Amino acid sequence: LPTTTVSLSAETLPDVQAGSVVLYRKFEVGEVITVRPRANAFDIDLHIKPEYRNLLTSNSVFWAEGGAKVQLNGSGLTVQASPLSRALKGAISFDNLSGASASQRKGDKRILYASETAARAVGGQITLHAFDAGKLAVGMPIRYLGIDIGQIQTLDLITARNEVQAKAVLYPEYVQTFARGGTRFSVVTPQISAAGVEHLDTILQPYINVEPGRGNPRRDFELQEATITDSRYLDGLSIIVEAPEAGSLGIGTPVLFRGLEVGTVTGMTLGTLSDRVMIAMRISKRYQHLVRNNSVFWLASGYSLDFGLTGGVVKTGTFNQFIRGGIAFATPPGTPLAPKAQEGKHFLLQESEPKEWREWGTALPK
Amino acid sequence: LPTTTVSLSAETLPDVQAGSVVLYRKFEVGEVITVRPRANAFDIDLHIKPEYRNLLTSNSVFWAEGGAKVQLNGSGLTVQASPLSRALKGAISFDNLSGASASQRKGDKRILYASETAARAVGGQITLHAFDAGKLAVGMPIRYLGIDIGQIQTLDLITARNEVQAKAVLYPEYVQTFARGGTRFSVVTPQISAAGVEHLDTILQPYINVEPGRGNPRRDFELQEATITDSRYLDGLSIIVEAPEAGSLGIGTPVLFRGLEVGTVTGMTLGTLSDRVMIAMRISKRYQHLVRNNSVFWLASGYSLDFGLTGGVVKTGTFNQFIRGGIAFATPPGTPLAPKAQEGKHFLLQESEPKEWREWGTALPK
Repeated sequence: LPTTTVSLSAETLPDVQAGSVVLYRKFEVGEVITVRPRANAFDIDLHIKPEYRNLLTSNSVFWAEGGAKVQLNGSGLTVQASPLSRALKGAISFDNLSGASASQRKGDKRILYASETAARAVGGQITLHAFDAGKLAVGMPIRYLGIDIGQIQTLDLITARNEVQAKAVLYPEYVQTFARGGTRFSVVTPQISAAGVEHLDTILQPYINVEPGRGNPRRDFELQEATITDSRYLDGLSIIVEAPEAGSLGIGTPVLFRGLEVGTVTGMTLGTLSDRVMIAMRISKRYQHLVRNNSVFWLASGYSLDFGLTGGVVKTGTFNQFIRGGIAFATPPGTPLAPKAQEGKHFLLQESEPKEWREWGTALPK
Repeated sequence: LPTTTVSLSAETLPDVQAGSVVLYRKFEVGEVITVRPRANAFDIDLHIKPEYRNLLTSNSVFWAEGGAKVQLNGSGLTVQASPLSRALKGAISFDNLSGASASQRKGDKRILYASETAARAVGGQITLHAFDAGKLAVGMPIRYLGIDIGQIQTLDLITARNEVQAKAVLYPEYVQTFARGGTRFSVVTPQISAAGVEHLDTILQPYINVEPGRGNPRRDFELQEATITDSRYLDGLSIIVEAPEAGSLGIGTPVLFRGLEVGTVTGMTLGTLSDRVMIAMRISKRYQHLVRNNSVFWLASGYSLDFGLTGGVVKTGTFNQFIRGGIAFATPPGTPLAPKAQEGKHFLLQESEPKEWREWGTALPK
């Protein structure tokens, strides 16, 4: 009987027997010897060949792969039964991960995770409180600008507090950047309507989008409904326009200057005294020089058709403001240009769309 | 010929035969001896090894394994055939469930369930009365906030009472929270329209949504058409507005304050004297302090175009109130603020949309 190089441990051993092949992520380097239950878990004894024992380091993670799989995707039809023992008794893969052996490996032994993802789920652990786990799933990736930052580990249903606590994890090189005071998460869902489709990849692979923030390390967040997808306006002038009613505005609605997209709406609070919606926006740092201290903001949301007694021409356009209610810019004329707007600046939505706007032509140098 | 440890019983024999391995939830602890029918039910005799005969307790459920594991995710079709040494041999599995063996595994013998899920279906049994079983199916999950609470077990067609009695089951940890006076169930269906899609995961995997309630143990409910999906507004102020006509309102239409969703509409009854539709609402516990005792509610449903004599501008916006007719708040100004509204409070839908609302600016501290 071969000597046990390493001994794993797992409740509900994931389809492994005596004789399952142990392969270094693509290449057989050992074999499973014995499987013995102890109290309520199982000891799984591996035997790495002596000329490959160097591949087994301290920060190694093991996971089961099962038998043959016939994955069919864009890469053609890839069959995976390359060793006869994998397709007959199962397999156990392993790899060397940087950042493992932190708080889950010491004291008894390593753990044979049931899948490949569950082994990769290493790093700082956060807690995502959500109101409905219908959009969530175990192992769902957490992404920033399309790159995976971490994943969801569990989905608990707390019933006293009627919410779902989803424990996630951020990979160790992102736990410092994210997991700060003001980061926000939200499940990206497909958007199929008459006015176009987007996020069609989230039909079969939904993910969680993240928007970072500055502040104290939090490690305990709340899943939101929407989030700015791209970081085009992450840096840049943050300002706040006050409106007596939010209405057609939402997160991500564009902020327009002369009809070009300049910034987006990031949040719609309700103010301390609940009498004004504090619409928080982020003007791009490329157009930060346009937000002067006397700029007037107005609501370019939907169509505003004209009217005339003897004659009134009507205008339609095709603006996405009828799809996502935009906010519009203006700078009134004057030779001593008002100073640039600071960060903590509060404007007021002028519901009137100043009629002499198009003939202003205020010079705004960079 | 080994000795028979436990005798089973199953209908529609699931591809197991003499020699099939009995594995302890993944670990082989015995084998099937013989498969015989006696009157109409296949008896199936097992033989657990003597060192594992303690793992077979009173609350142990058996189920037939087998079959591939197709998995349609973002990386392809990915059919899996994890075992082969046992796949071509057949394998029934078993495990000890906390709360099993209530009134069904005792008296004659256990039952070999055709799949793993049907075996786990243990707990308190409820009866859902439906009007159309076209949306339901045996084994369909019952979810609360997305976590499975139980599942459907049967689908009977009572012809006397022209309805369908669908016996379900709630897992023993949730049979106390639900199975109360005010819980309501409803099948969640895909909604694909020009206004957008949602619940696209119910195309291949529908479920039944639950909203808990406070009341006496019921154990006998009726399936409904709509339910509040998330528990964002479960805890919170639940008030009632009276209207001469419901019309555009329905379960789930938002309750708006300055245009922000603050609550939802949870029910539309008709009242004792059938002359006033009683729209039941739930204001969130976060914005509960806004519902003052003198607040005026109005109907922000659809679009309402203007009409002017000398100069009249028409507005369209982009409101989802044209999709889900919203109800809006207002609090008239006053220095001795009226007290906060209690739970059983009855307002009146003032259809006029108070004209000077946007200039009220009532300070509502928290």
